[PDB]
Amino acid sequence: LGDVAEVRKSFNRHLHFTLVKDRNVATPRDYFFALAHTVRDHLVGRWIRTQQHYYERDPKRIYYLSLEFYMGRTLQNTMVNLGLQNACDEAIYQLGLDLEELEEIEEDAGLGNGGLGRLAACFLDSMATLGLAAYGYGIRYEFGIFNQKIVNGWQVEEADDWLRYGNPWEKARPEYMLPVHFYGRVEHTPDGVKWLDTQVVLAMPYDTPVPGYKNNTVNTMRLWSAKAPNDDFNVGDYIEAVLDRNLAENISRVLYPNDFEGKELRLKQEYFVVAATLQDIIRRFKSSKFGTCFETFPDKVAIQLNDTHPALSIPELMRILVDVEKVDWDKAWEITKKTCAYTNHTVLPEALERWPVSMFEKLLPRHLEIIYAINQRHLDHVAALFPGDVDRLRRMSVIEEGDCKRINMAHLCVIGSHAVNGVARIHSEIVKQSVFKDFYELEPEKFQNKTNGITPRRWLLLCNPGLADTIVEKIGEEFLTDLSQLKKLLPLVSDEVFIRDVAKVKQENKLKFSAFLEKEYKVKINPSSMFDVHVKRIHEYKRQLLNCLHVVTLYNRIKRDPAKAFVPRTVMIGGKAAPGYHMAKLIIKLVTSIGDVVNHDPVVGDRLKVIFLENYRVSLAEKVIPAADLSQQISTAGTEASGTGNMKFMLNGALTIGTMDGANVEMAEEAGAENLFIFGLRVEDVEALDRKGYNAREYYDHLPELKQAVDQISSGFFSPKEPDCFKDIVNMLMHHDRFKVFADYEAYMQCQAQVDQLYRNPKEWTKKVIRNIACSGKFSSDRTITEYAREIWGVEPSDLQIPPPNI
Amino acid sequence: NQKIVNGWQVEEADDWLRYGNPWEKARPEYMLPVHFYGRVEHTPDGVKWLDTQVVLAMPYDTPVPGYKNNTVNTMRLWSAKAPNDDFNVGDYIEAVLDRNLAENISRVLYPNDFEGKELRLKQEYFVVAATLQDIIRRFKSSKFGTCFETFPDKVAI
Amino acid sequence: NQKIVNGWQVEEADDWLRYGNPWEKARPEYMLPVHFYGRVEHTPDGVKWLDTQVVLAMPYDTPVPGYKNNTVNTMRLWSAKAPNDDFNVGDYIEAVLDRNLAENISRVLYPNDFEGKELRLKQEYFVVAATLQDIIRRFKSSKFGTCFETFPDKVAI
Ligand SMILES: *Cc1c(COP(=O)(O)O)cnc(C)c1O
Repeated sequence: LGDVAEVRKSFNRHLHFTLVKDRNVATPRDYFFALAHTVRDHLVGRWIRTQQHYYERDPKRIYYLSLEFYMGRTLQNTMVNLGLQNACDEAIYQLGLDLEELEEIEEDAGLGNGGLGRLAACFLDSMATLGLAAYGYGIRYEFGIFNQKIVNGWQVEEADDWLRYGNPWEKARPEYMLPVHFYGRVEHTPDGVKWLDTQVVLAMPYDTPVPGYKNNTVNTMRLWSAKAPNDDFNVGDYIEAVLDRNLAENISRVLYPNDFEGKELRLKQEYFVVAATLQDIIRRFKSSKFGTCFETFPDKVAIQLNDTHPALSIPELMRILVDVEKVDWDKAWEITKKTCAYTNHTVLPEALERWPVSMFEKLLPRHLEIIYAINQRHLDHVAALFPGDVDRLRRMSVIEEGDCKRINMAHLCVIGSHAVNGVARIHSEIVKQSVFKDFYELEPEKFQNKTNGITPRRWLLLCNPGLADTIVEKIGEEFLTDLSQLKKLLPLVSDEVFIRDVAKVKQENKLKFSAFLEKEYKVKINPSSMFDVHVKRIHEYKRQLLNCLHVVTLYNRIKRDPAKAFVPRTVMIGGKAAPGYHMAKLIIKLVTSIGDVVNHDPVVGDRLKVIFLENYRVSLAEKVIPAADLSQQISTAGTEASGTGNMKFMLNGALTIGTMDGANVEMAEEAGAENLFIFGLRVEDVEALDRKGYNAREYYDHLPELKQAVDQISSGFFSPKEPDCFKDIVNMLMHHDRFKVFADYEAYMQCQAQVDQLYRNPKEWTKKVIRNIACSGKFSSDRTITEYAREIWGVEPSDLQIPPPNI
Repeated sequence: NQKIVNGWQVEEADDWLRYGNPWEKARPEYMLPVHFYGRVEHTPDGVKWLDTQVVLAMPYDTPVPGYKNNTVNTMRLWSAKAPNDDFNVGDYIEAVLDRNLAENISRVLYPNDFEGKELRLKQEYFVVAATLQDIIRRFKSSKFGTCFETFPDKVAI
Repeated sequence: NQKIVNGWQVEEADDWLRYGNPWEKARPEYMLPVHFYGRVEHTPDGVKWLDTQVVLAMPYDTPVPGYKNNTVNTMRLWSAKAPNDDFNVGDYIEAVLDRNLAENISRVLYPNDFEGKELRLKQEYFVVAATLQDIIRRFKSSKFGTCFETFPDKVAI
């Protein structure tokens, strides 16, 4: 190949001219950078051409606004979307280096946190693959959230210094910087409303390429860094300036800060992305090749609000249009509603974001005025349609009364958007009928569903090339951009060759992940054991404790009859606890405490191993998901909207043990519920238990295997040196357990036995797996994005065709 | 001071010393130092606590009268004050803040502030150190005063 | 930058790095610590300088080309940066100020600020300590390296 020679020549060129190093002084990190630059150069040609193409053809632009972008690592994705993986592997080998070693030096982008952020990243990959003129907008968080470390079995938060050595992917655009205004006061003058005496924070943009899979599109993620404007002063004025500089820069410091007016910092962050972004969208709109003029704005601009975090987009668009662009209020409002769309990710109305009005009086006095005007006009309309309905007016109002007046940002999003969607079929029904019941009665057509999805490139082609090839051999390459083509795998459940091939891939993946496990955690991993994986946020509603009780029950069962034939398990539990969440940190400690007992018991041996997977991130998900046999998706029914981890396990050859909630429902409906290990209380059963009243004591008293497990946890069997360590866990499970852990224990145990009986038969296990994989095509973010594009954005995929670039 | 506004509790500041307290007598002459931070050094002449920040404990005495007897006892309450005074811009701000953090030791009861827990610990030590130095000073300043063997017979804490 | 406004000199800030310097290469990997303040302790294992504040010296290298020869030498210029990271309200403000006072070591040439004289001394030490640690590191990291006896033959300052 001439390709292998080009990468080799480009790597050395970057090493000498970009890094200003030679092979004697270079570190592995320098080698990662040299390669990352080599690979980025292949994107640049397409990136320039793509932006030249959108300027020429002026397509409708999609703006995806999120406070989270859980991007992971970029080197591998970039290499695969450009087809250069094989050429780089060989070039790096010939250079005396190891591609996978270099891949491990890259930092996980500290730009996301959980589901909401990964959803944004999958979306961006799909929008680029579908040829949409899409731009991701967010904050360039300098220190991510935190890297989880486990010290003495407890979680410790370490700072995520991911930009320490620089990010090779991003380009700084200091020339496209915009001012963000805070505080000040508002004056009504004859020339229009003026927002005066404001503090100014500068928004500095950094652009990152978002490549399309096997097309020529390379889109942009534009992330803003907070910087103070520089400069008279007395001693006090000098200290005021240094502090304002620091408070400016900590807007883009960490994701979801705590600090207790660190809530004011969250509001500042929200406005900082909104104002930065909207000024950029408008500037792009009026700077079009060949440009009263704002009437075409809803035809050239869609703004998607990923949760209520970017909710200020509504009154800020109203502000720029009316106070700067001199557009008439009514016209600006009809423009606002048509440009904005809102996606909700939560169930029950109390999770929805609220801000005190007093906080708005101080930080954003002009936006408060606009919000008040939007609300009044909205309630006049409601009063016209439903005369004398006084309680309807209070329910539908964006401003709520209580111990202080508050602004319901969700209500503001509903009123200022043309479309409102939930993230799964039943969640979207709850969004309609319960969360925004009154809004649904007034405008049913506004409310929609956009079932979540995952990208088939990262969550298959990247993390599981072995499985990807085995599917490619049988049904060709077209499924990678049209994942519903995996249904052609259905007849292959009879094929003895395919079954032994899918099983071989899984075991290869299991062996590669065992090697990571033994090296890092120092536990002897059984290769023939079943990989039982539960990876998500440590939270009571997610019920890692339910999984803990199962593990203790199994430990006790091996101890009672050590001669008995037992299905071997490697139980992996991972996830980050919120720093101030006392119960979740107790739970992490329980898992490691259980593991200490289980993994060091000589009677137990190679039958049961328990590991807490430290620092669950995007990059680690890509190692563990392809190696999983069983996926635990065991949240209490009625708590989960969707879930995307569910989808990742289904595509990578794992069977699912779960409740009938969130994504599991649509996964059952796609593959048939018999191919999934559904158990426990149904949404309606949970409600019926609340009518009876949950008495967890009755369960503990009349379930012997559970009583033994809880007593061990309580008495200090898993914590000999500090026997009251889990007192608050036990106290919660018996008296305050809102998530009904005991109520689902029996059903969960019985269900795990059915899992054990299926794993005992390798062929029928893998047959059920093939049925899962073949019916997962629906859960492609391509499908989700095509849905958003046609039913919300009014754009057609592949209507823009970027041609091969010029160097 | 609790206020009820629109049926809810509002916390208003208790400015009870605004106009002065007629009952109490300031004893600035019986002030004692309270030490914080620093480091500890084991020397041949005994253990030494060095490089400490110092907060001053200023005593105010209030009479506690006995019912139909002639006894009037003392309540001795300590106010936190920073010692006064070279400096660069940063050293000046450090001093102003330490002055404020000193004085907020005796600002409010059970403060919240989340290292306002550190402020509770400071408050606890401030009363302990102030008081114990005063108890000892009183003990050795007795009319006609190895010598500490009688301490448990002359002092109950 | 001198500006003449109404016939008088006005001092305008020289924002020369605003858009970046294309000539220089950042070497964050060759950063060295600079120590300030602290105290000194004579121990049996030698003199120790303890409880110091640390400012980081980040090197930036600029090429210095020879005329019609193949030599391109180095100008190595140090930027002051504070080390990053528990804290109460006062400790937080102390940290933000020390961060600012660290970074203003490499802000302007010949600053005025009147303990801006202390800032000049800090600047002087910052270049000295940064540089001498770099000179020594280069000396002992030579291809094939009591050992300091050749130092005056391999080093002129
Ligand atoms: C896909 C993914 C998630 C989402 O998991 P859910 O529990 O399904 O919300 C979270 N974290 C990481 C690292 C992921 O890759």
